[PDB]
Amino acid sequence: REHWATRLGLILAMAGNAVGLGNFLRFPVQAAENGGGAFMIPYIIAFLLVGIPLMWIEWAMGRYGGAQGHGTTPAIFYLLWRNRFAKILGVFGLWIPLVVAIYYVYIESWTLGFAIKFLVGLVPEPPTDPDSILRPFKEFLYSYIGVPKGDEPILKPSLFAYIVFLITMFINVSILIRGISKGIERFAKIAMPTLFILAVFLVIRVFLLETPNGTAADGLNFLWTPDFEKLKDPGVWIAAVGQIFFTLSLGFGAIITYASYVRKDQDIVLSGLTAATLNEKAEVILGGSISIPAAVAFFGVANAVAIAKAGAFNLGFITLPAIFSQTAGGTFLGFLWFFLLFFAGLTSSIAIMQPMIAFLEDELKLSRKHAVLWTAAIVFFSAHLVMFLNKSLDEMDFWAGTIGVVFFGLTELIIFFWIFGADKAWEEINRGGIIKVPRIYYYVMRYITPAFLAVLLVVWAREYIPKIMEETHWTVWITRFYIIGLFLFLTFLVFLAERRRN
Ligand SMILES: C[N+](C)(C)CCOP(=O)(O)O
Ligand code: MET
Ligand code: NA
Ligand code: NA
Repeated sequence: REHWATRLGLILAMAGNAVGLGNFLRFPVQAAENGGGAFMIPYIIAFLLVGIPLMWIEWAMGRYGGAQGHGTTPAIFYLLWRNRFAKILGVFGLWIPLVVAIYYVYIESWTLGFAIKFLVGLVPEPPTDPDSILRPFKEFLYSYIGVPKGDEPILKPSLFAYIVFLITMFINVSILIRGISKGIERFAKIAMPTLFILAVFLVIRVFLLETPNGTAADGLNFLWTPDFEKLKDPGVWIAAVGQIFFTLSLGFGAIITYASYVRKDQDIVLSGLTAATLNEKAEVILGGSISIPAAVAFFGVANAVAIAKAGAFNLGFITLPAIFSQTAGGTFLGFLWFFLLFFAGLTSSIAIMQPMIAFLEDELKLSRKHAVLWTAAIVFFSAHLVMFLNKSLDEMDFWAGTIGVVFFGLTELIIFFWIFGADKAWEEINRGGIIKVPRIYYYVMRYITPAFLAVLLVVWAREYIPKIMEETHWTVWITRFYIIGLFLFLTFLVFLAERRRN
């Protein structure tokens, strides 16, 4: 089996996995919609009772399976529990990262295209009216991704966006095709430091933004000022948990696959804790100090929150660059922003394609080159659905990146810490650890976490089940049909692997 060359490289690779578009895009939006500081408490708790324990659990399962030559859940679930249904459940550790990869890499290509155009200096040019400043950039983004005027099921992506998507796929492939230590690690050791530098620079520059309508400091206060009136709102807790899952790459099967390349005897405790901590730092300190403080700086708090609620991409791809355009050297600043976004996205995308690649390599005994090329082919092909079909992206992000990751987290936790046994699991987690997990967490993993997640899933199901059946748009039914197809495909591949074993 292939392994990480150094501990540093491992740390930065896992951190690259975690730290991504979820930090600089999803987080600011989630925190803004949820009332700033009010969102932070549930966010921190969710980080302690969910993110950390699941992170460790996934590192442990990953290394455990990796020792036996298995980097994916279909096999690992079977090692931990002997059943066919364990494999069928394991299929999600493929389906999820694939589905997410499909749209995620596309958004990444967006950030790349914007990076290029902002570098070369082709951007809308604003003239004191907010709408006259934002409109040009809204039109810019819409032209880029081909957004329809009314609500029209069909998207018309510009040739440039398509070509940039191809390029992005090529970059992902060129990194992935060189393997774990040479391709992923070597890139992480660069991209990560570059990312931190750019993020710090942007944070400072933004902090320097002050106008008659507000300041960045106001945004920081808004984000860090506690509000206890929202603690009774379940939605805030649900959003916090979702954000924790997404940002830490939990339930994506990615952490597990990365961990399967850690040597059996190496410590996953301190490495895991370090990766998670790095992610949280990149999220709350960096991600939260850029977009929101700038939006609040120019348009004030109320308007910043309104913009945040307007959409996820509205803040990152429209508002922020429109704000930058009003400052000296704002175009270059925008460029730095989108470049940061790009590296952050790439480091994650490689991570989510790696599970499929690893299933092909381990189970179907394919060479790395072939596995990577086929994974790339599948992702690229399926991506046309997200590119040309309006609302498809949201649907995939929902079923995979939202519900699926939680369901899968609960599933893996239940299999590892219950069926496989709690004591054996604990011993497996602490084994070889440079430091040991606090005893209390044993009771957190076995009782608190699974109960919390189960409750969450119950609420979610209760709310969504009625809504699902009545939905007007055909694009979402097409997307559902297709991703179900992907699930059948993956299940079939698992079947073939199983047969090959015999
Ligand atoms: C999960 N199941 C009970 C339907 C099938 C189990 O089959 P097997 O893994 O015991 O052979
Ligand atoms: C594409 S890997 C899962 C999401 C990633 N952790 C992020 O926040 O961007
Ligand atoms: Na990343
Ligand atoms: Na993250």
